[PDB]
Amino acid sequence: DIIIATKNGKVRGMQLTVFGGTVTAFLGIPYAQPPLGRLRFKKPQSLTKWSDIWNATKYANSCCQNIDQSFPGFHGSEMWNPNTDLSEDCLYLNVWIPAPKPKNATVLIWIYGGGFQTGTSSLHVYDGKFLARVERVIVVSMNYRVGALGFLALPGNPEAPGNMGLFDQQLALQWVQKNIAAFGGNPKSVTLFGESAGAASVSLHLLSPGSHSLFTRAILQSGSFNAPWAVTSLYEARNRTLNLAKLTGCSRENETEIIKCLRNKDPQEILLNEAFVVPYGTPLSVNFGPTVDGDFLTDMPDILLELGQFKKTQILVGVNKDEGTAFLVYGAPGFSKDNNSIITRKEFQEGLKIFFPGVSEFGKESILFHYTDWVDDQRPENYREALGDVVGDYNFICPALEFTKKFSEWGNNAFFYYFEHRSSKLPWPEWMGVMHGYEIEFVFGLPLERRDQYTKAEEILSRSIVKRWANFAKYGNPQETQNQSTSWPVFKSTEQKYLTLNTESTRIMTKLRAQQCRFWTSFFPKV
Ligand SMILES: *[C@@H]1O[C@H](CO[C@@H]2O[C@@H](C)[C@@H](O)[C@@H](O)[C@@H]2O)[C@@H](O[C@@H]2O[C@H](CO)[C@@H](O)[C@H](O)[C@H]2NC(C)=O)[C@H](O)[C@H]1NC(C)=O
Ligand SMILES: *[C@@H]1O[C@H](CO[C@@H]2O[C@@H](C)[C@@H](O)[C@@H](O)[C@@H]2O)[C@@H](O[C@@H]2O[C@H](CO)[C@@H](O)[C@H](O)[C@H]2NC(C)=O)[C@H](O)[C@H]1NC(C)=O
Ligand SMILES: *[C@@H]1O[C@H](CO[C@@H]2O[C@@H](C)[C@@H](O)[C@@H](O)[C@@H]2O)[C@@H](O)[C@H](O)[C@H]1NC(C)=O
Ligand SMILES: *[C@@H]1O[C@H](CO[C@@H]2O[C@@H](C)[C@@H](O)[C@@H](O)[C@@H]2O)[C@@H](O)[C@H](O)[C@H]1NC(C)=O
Ligand SMILES: *[C@@H]1O[C@H](CO[C@@H]2O[C@@H](C)[C@@H](O)[C@@H](O)[C@@H]2O)[C@@H](O)[C@H](O)[C@H]1NC(C)=O
Ligand SMILES: CNc1cccc2c(CN(C)CCC3CCCCCC3)c[nH]c12
Ligand SMILES: *[C@@H]1O[C@H](CO)[C@@H](O)[C@H](O)[C@H]1NC(C)=O
Repeated sequence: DIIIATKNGKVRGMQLTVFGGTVTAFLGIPYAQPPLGRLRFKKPQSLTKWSDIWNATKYANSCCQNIDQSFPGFHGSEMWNPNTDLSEDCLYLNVWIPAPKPKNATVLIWIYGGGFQTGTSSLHVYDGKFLARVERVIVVSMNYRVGALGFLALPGNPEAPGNMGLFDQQLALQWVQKNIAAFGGNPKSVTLFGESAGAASVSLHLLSPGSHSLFTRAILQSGSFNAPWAVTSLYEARNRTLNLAKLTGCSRENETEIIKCLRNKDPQEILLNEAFVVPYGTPLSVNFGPTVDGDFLTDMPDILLELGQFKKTQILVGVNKDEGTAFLVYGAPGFSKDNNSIITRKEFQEGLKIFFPGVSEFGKESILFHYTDWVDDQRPENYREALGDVVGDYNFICPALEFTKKFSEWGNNAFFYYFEHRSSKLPWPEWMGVMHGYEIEFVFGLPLERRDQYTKAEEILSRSIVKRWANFAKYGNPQETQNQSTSWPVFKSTEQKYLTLNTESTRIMTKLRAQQCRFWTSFFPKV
């Protein structure tokens, strides 16, 4: 029986057998008052002490969210859907600690992605037991509010100030600072890591003064706040809140009366109307996400980044070879996970309308012009691959590279990777390549489980990645120093070296997507 006295009371864990060893898991520790009733849309309130032994022996409720029903029964989509009951009572976190209890272990804190509208810490691919077992780090993950329940914003109004799900994350980091030493963890050695919206979240914790003392280092997988989907402007956020109000029958003149009306609505009424608060959405629509609230985020984050107003520390950033392909089968015409999705020029043009709905004609032709100068006009997958690259470069790769350039210009060590291995168990079709989200299982070390049908090459790739991530967390340097590995050089804004991650040859390259990102970073913002 493993009991730990936290500062709010004793929690009971459970023992896991992992790789002929043991990991102690505390699943579902509450870290905030449940944000129900008068607390919906507010910042998370601090938790009150209990005197019993809280049983942390099961993942807790996932936060309310809409579920992907686009491919019922398909593991490629349903593996991302919540695997615990949805509930507004969802402000819980998880801790995996090595057995025997470490003395001063480095802590990894996972922040999941999902477009700020979906996600949960209990997903199989976020299971921290392999990292704890193999690298003897402590892994922490938390649920945070998503959608309107996490990011509804009437900025300046404390009944719905915005960024609540970001403050959820923050309160959880605070929990680690106050409590993790009782678990054998070192609160002075905490590394945040996250993917997609989780990575965008990590990047905003680097920018938020209230988070600066709650962590040491940061890892950003396939995301950053300067991604075009990641921050909502004050204007859109207000228009979206008001539109939600009209759709629910909550239109009032007194802004507070609107929030109170929205507080007596059932979560499903709010979730159902979430998709229509914008006139033209895209498969990448983030209807309710981070905004400039003057609290978590004191200014437009592009300005903070450009002018060096962020935590000075090391970062590890990277992207996957085919970030954009996954979103093509959520709306682009002629695309399907069940055929090879050879699309025509006209379908490509139609696809640009789907992904760039409010962009001028000239802007859309400028995308076409820069992505359709063919090395071979007759290749039939030319247009199919261009659309994936357009979506992937615009939404993920170029913002991540731009974030890393700007961050490193202020003197900090930064390390950039390009993940280009397609999982041998990937249930999506081959034309979608190295998809968004499918490095996560390698980072969490699922291929180290021999029973799990991964190849031997994949076990070795995950082992090296797991070591690099742990070495970055512990020491600020993502090297694998023992097995004659390629040395990972720091990313500098002049030479922009990065490391490729694949089962064959791990290589040093320079200036990822140079031509494509000059278009997205220095042309397209002007259209
Ligand atoms: C700001 O919001 C208005 C209102 O949006 C409409 O009403 C909401 C309650 C919701 O149901 C939306 O889906 C509606 O579109 C937007 O105004 C609409 O704009 C479209 C196209 O521009 C037009 O066809 C509709 O008739 C407009 N509806 C109304 C009531 O004016 C407006 O576009 C939003 N602003 C931005 C920049 O997106
Ligand atoms: C690839 O599939 C898409 C999707 O169509 C559906 O899925 C198919 C696998 C099959 O089950 C079809 O019966 C379904 O309609 C095809 O896109 C459709 O194409 C037709 C004619 O080309 C068009 O009228 C529809 O509007 C398209 N629907 C969508 C959602 O785009 C596509 O043509 C297929 N391409 C190839 C190369 O096979
Ligand atoms: C908390 O857990 C106590 C310890 O029992 C352990 O957990 C239960 C769920 C069983 O799996 C048992 O075999 C374990 O040893 C329980 O006695 C207690 O009832 C639990 N408290 C609450 C409120 O559920
Ligand atoms: C735990 O270690 C503390 C020092 O932490 C050091 O600095 C941070 C930045 C990490 O990178 C970590 O690897 C370093 O060891 C001590 O100050 C503290 O007293 C120690 N406490 C215990 C109980 O061992
Ligand atoms: C390192 O490699 C181990 C197996 O490879 C063996 O060890 C190295 C040092 C060489 O001698 C090689 O020829 C041997 O076959 C793995 O078991 C281990 O997990 C690897 N470690 C990391 C961090 O990747
Ligand atoms: C930027 N992020 C993002 C934005 C908007 C929506 C989502 C979703 C939810 N739905 C709409 C798409 C799911 C796909 C994600 C990519 C991994 C394979 C599964 C398909 C996940 N991220 C999102
Ligand atoms: C809205 O009504 C509330 C009463 O709950 C009041 O406290 C607030 O000042 C009012 N705001 C405006 C703008 O009238």
